[PDB]
Amino acid sequence: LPTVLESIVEGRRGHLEEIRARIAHVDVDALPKSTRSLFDSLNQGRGGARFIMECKSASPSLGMIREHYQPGEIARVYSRYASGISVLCEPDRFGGDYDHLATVAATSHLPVLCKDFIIDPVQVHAARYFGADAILLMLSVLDDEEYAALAAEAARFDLDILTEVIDEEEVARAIKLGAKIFGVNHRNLHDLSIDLDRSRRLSKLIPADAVLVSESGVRDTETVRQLGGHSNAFLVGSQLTSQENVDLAARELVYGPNKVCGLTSPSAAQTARAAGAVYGGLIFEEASPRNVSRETLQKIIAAEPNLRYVAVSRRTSGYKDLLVDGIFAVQIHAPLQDSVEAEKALIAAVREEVGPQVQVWRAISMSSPLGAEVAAAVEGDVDKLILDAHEGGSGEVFDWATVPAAVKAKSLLAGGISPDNAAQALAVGCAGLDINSGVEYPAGAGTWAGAKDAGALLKIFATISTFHYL
Amino acid sequence: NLPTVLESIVEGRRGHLEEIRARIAHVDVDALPKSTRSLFDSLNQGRGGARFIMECKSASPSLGMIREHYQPGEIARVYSRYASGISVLCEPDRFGGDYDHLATVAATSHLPVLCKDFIIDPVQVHAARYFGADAILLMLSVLDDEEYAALAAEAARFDLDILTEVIDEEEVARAIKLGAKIFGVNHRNLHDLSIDLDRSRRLSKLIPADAVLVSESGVRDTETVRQLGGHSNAFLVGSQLTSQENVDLAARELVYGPNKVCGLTSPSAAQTARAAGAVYGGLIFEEASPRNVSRETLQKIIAAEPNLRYVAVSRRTSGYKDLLVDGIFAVQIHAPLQDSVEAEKALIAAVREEVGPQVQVWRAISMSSPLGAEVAAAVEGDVDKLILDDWATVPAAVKAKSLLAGGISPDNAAQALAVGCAGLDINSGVEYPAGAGTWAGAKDAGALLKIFATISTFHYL
Ligand SMILES: O=C(O)c1ccccc1NC[C@@H](O)[C@H](O)[C@H](O)COP(=O)(O)O
Ligand SMILES: O=C(O)c1ccccc1NC[C@@H](O)[C@H](O)[C@H](O)COP(=O)(O)O
Ligand SMILES: O=C(O)c1ccccc1NC[C@@H](O)[C@H](O)[C@H](O)COP(=O)(O)O
Ligand SMILES: O=C(O)c1ccccc1NC[C@@H](O)[C@H](O)[C@H](O)COP(=O)(O)O
Repeated sequence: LPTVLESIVEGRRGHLEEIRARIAHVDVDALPKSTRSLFDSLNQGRGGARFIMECKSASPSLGMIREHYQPGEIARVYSRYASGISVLCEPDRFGGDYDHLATVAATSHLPVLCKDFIIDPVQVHAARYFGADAILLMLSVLDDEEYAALAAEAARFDLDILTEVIDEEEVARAIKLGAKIFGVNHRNLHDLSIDLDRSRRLSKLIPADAVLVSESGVRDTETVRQLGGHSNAFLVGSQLTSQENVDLAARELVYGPNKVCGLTSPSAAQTARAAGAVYGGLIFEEASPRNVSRETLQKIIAAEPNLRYVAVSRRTSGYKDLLVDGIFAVQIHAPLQDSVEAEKALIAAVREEVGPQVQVWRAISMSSPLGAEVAAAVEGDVDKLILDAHEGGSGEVFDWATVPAAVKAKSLLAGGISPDNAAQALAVGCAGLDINSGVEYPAGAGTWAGAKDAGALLKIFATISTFHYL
Repeated sequence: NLPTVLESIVEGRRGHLEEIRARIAHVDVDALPKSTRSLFDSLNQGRGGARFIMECKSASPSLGMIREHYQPGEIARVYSRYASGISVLCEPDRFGGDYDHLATVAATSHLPVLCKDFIIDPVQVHAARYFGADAILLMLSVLDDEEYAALAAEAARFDLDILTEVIDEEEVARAIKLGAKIFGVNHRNLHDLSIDLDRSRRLSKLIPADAVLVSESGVRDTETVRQLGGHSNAFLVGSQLTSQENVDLAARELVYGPNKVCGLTSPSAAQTARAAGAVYGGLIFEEASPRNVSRETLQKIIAAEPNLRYVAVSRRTSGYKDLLVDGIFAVQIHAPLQDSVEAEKALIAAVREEVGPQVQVWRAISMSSPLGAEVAAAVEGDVDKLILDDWATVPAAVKAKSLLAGGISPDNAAQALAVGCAGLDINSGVEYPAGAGTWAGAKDAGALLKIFATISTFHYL
């Protein structure tokens, strides 16, 4: 008969005596106040795309997420991308403890949120003693009087409150109680169903001036970009802590699966990764001004091993020879073949060569009117499509209305993408951008002409970081 | 005849100006965004505030190549835990720097970023802002009052803070008249490359009391920080950090000192100790101890937090070889004191031979047992560290090599630090007391935050 939330809360009630004993030696009235404002960190406008990233090793819906749990290493990664860090403090269902909260508080500069099922002042005291700047209070668990009493306890220590609402009645209660941060949970915490539409619905009732946090179930940038317009912030956990490389997962979520292609130096790769790129492209084609030797290629990979490197070529065979330690994919940039059946054989030959640990991408010239047709036909035979102008490195666009809706979730958009047209490129709705000459130094830059322009990399990724559909 | 090192650097940089002008010729300078991070506000936390500007520097005139495998993004991630600012060398010919390094750091870190360049032309100020700087260095050793004011006015167009570098009384007077808000006292003479660590104390008598004073260069250890801290808002530290393989461990060692959290019995305690600032973690191998750790628990703690140097602690006089697993940095001989000095030296020699030359050897001495003090001085040269359980005429030799132990707690930490040992050995004073139920004797994460906050800004008076 008990729901998941009722089980969790009754479990937490049974922890209160242990928590009281754990901090019985602490002088609660002398506790230092929090000096980090989660409100001011999240209060950057609807569309501001602030992330609260969550340290979570396990959950009722997923089970064990991250067995080898280093909250301090996760917090260091989160300190690059996030505007707040959420730490599960609940032990029986989430693998959490107050030691995780303290580890995160000492590791990060960000405001730290104790994510707990709070029903008693002792949990507020514990939160502050172990380093929290904010607590979660849930209107699904607390009546108005219990909420005010715990909110007043939080106010004693300058703890911000994330006020969790799941419906129209909780929104009206939160307004009456003077909530400043509304947390809309997409997850129904009784039956664990997800409704991503819940934040759009409740944003109609939540005050225009209030901070709105969209929590739970956000797995990809397309969701971020759909929800961005009515959200100050996202709370995101398992999409990050389920991946071996948390820093790559954060970039893939916040920015998307974007490639900075034509890398020819170690420092360009480090700049691309710092800025937020997931993929680095290395060109293996004699005719290209961006061509790299085996020597450069290994120097770039060693200097910045946190990109996924794509070996790009126009060849139709010999992809085997482009492979080294760190190559995540090959991008077949050959001209369009005679038939769909020859594209499918070209792809299966390369997949044979590179083996099953190495992805196979296909560039399609959409400058051709046959491009759209090959794209839909080969979509299921490749890991990614590049939808490109001419035959690569042109720095020119094609008609972006030419991209079929079918393939977008598998596609990087390519061809003259620059800081000036980035917003318009993101609006096409492909999973990612392929970025090359549009962030290069132009022809008048002297010996720097054609090298990656670190200032152009800062601008385009800042544009990407807050893009949402209008 | 031969130009000084500073003269060669400045003239080399004059020869790069054509390359820089072309590199940013496509940039609309008038429309550059302003910096929104204040180095001034970050550093303006009082004399003794111990704010660090940590420097990304891969090479110097004085040291040659410091860090060949250079990842400014990974170093900035480490620095973002400890620092109140990040300095990035942009000078390419002697310091291995580039504006890409500046941009990588600006994109990686939340902190105000300082372009560390020899600035002589407005193009360098424009480039600094475009590649993400929040602050620039202007050197009164390089610029006359007119050159400085033209460059400081360019800087003010973009909300760039200025680190005004001064080396003598003449330069501080000029800096006051020019309206400088941040005084960078270089301990290093850039003509003869000599270091005078006493120069920040001397120029602090002439620098306005309400002004930010940054003590730059030559700071290698926490004893120097604690000595200079009283007259400093901040320290700028580079090669002590970038010359070490593990920059996070070197940052902790410099900011907090070589402190140990002993008697670790859980993975979360070790993670908390490392996050708080600890360099060493102690693991006890004694069946008598409530802090005794199994083989299995030992390997869980090390794997959960591999960024502490682990110290195997035992009362045994032999059998130190079968305490060694991967991650064991040191052994701590916690045997009851032997009959004489010679039996102590011989106990230590025998432990050296068991663990071999890759494993440090530490000796715990009880300072009550009055032969204790004599043994300490006798064996100091034969151990890598002492653990000392007077303090008026305990030699400076013994102090520099010692962790002070004896119920160190959040309440007495400042008094312990005033003794002047290199480090603190912290155990029961950060444990939950007997009334904590199942938590009795585990490490109190809240006590670790408090004691390390006190260490972080301790200076001598
Ligand atoms: O996540 C669950 O399975 C669950 C179950 C019952 C009660 C609460 C739950 N979630 C806790 C909540 O803090 C979520 O972890 C965050 O909102 C992050 O959601 P995520 O991005 O991992 O889907
Ligand atoms: O860029 C090159 O020189 C080159 C040469 C041969 C094959 C592919 C090449 N380009 C890699 C390709 O993914 C490019 O990143 C895209 O075509 C976008 O280039 P852009 O038009 O932005 O300069
Ligand atoms: O450090 C040098 O060798 C040198 C030589 C000539 C001119 C300037 C120099 N130093 C640049 C200066 O920014 C220093 O790197 C910082 O003050 C950090 O000093 P450190 O802590 O590395 O001794
Ligand atoms: O702590 C123990 O139980 C133990 C047991 C056997 C041998 C040595 C032990 N202690 C480790 C030692 O490094 C201690 O940190 C110091 O002696 C200081 O202990 P304190 O008095 O601060 O608890």
